[PDB]
Amino acid sequence: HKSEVAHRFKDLGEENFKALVLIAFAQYLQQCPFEDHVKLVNEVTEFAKTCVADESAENCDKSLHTLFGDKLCTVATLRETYGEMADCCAKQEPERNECFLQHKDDNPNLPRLVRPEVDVMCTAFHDNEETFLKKYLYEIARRHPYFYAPELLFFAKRYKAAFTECCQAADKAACLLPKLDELRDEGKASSAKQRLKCASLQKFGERAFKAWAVARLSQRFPKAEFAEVSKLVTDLTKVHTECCHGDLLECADDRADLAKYICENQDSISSKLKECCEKPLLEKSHCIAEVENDEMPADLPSLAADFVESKDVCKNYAEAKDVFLGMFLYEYARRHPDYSVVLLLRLAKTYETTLEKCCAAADPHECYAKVFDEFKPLVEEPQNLIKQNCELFEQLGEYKFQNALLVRYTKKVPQVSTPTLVEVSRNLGKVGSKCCKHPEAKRMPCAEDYLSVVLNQLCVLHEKTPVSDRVTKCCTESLVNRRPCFSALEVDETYVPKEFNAETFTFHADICTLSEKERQIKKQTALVELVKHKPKATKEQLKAVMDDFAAFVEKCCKETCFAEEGKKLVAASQAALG
Ligand SMILES: CN(C)c1cccc2c(S(=O)(=O)NCCCCCCCCCCC(=O)O)cccc12
Ligand SMILES: CN(C)c1cccc2c(S(=O)(=O)NCCCCCCCCCCC(=O)O)cccc12
Ligand SMILES: CCCCCCCCCCCCCC(=O)O
Ligand SMILES: CCCCCCCCCCCCCC(=O)O
Ligand SMILES: CCCCCCCCCCCCCC(=O)O
Repeated sequence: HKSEVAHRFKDLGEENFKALVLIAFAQYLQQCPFEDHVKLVNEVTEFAKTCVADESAENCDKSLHTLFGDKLCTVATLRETYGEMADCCAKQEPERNECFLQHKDDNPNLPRLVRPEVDVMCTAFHDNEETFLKKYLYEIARRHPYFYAPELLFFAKRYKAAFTECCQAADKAACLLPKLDELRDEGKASSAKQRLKCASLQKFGERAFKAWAVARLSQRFPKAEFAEVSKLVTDLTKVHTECCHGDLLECADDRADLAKYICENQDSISSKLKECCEKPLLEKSHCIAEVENDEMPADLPSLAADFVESKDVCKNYAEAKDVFLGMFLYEYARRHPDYSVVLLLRLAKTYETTLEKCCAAADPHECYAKVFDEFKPLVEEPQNLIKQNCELFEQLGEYKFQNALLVRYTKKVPQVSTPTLVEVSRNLGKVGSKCCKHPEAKRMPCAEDYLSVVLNQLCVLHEKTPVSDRVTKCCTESLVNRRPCFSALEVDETYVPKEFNAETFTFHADICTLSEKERQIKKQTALVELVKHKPKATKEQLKAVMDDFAAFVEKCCKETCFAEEGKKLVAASQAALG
């Protein structure tokens, strides 16, 4: 294209472009003020408008990277503030940008963004929505460099959707909070998800990713033929590589390409994309990414024909082990959108293992005749965990369910820090709440997604804060071994009950009117340490100690009750629990 910025501006919109450029600059110039970026945006935007006005206007012809880099090198505070990031400015573009990528900082070290009071927000919103949206856009972008700009934008507009919606409702907070919390969550899952997706590719391997991808793709596009799914995973793996590589523009293009490829091939891919393809370049790939599984073809055959019965299972497998395995995965996944990808991978890894084993032996067919029976222990297992957990959760609610989880895991991994156990437990509960509402069919996918994110947040938090080798194990496990390993975490019977400490167990009227979250967190962190000091305590002895608390607390909110009515709880339980 003549002038890529003219182009971009025109095929994005003034708005989207201002937002993206902001996000873009916010993401490198993470220690720069809002107004400086706004200045740059304005400086970039207006310039772009000249490039639009006339695609031949000086500097319009320049690469979106060059402009961007130049624009980055126009920031005066650039050497003082970004130090060596500024040295990038001396490098010629190909290197200049790759140098700016290097100097993007994932854990950039910023104040936690503190959700202001609704009214404050709702008013700042109403007054200067544009500034509102961008100022926070700014904060989230610089906090999340690497976080894919357009998506951030989509959260942005969803944030706008939540403010426009809630800032004119009877109870603003009753409306917004849940919504900002939804967005807060999904913003984190999405950030956590990207974090992961890039780590995934590197540690677990391009293979593992392609496998994961094929399974996903095939569940999402059952009626797509394997050659098609594979095309998509080859390209998806590429776009993915580039988005991880971090460069927004390349990445964005790659995803645009793919999305266009996928829209000019909806018939070959999915019938559920009509919606996703009528959308603008911007929303395309992301809509696509999020698209739901297409209906699988009416009455498909077992995989027994191609993977057991076929004469040439072994020949086909050996002639291209990974294509075949992908075909298995394809055929298995397409048939099972109900399975979590990793499951499919476990099944495929399994069918790979026996093929490896069998195809060598005198009679493979005999040997691998019952390979699918090996698939049941693997399918049911995580299927059971859904039934079981969604049962547990339906008999307990999000909250007491987290508490269920908390004691389960604190018992499983007592060394893990308590805030961690509280969060992963809390998030776990949340994913329980989220995926259990889902029907049996969509449950496992759903879980796996949140799960791998929860697990990964847990796992990387556990990295260089390590406390349980068994976790480091479950963390340094295979993409597919990860969750099982965890689900294989027993109670740490070598665990020495952490020595008692009254302070963690003394609470105050603080508790009675803390936000219902803080309440839960303090209760759950309490419940945790409770298990940490008394690992060996039956669901009998705990519903005991907890039903105490519950009573002990509402039968208190003259608040020195906590120092005394507390004292009793502290010693009563201590003795009761052996
Ligand atoms: C590349 N990665 C990690 C992926 C992100 C989101 C969805 C993905 C799906 S899917 O079945 O859930 N979605 C349908 C195909 C998505 C094609 C649209 C491109 C969006 C992916 C961009 C995100 C990225 O490449 O990291 C299958 C395979 C990979 C996906
Ligand atoms: C030779 N090359 C480069 C290849 C050609 C064609 C397909 C290929 C696939 S694939 O995604 O299309 N096929 C699915 C991969 C099979 C993986 C099944 C086992 C699960 C992971 C293995 C064990 C582990 O590391 O967790 C993956 C990797 C390489 C492929
Ligand atoms: C500096 C001006 C250009 C800013 C554009 C960078 C972000 C690219 C937006 C195009 C969106 C790609 C499609 C997608 O979301 O997958
Ligand atoms: C406590 C977990 C969330 C509540 C119910 C769903 C989670 C259990 C499902 C485990 C399977 C997820 C990944 C996998 O396929 O192994
Ligand atoms: C060792 C004796 C001190 C008592 C330990 C208090 C920890 C109990 C946490 C409360 C769990 C939630 C119960 C509820 O839903 O109210």
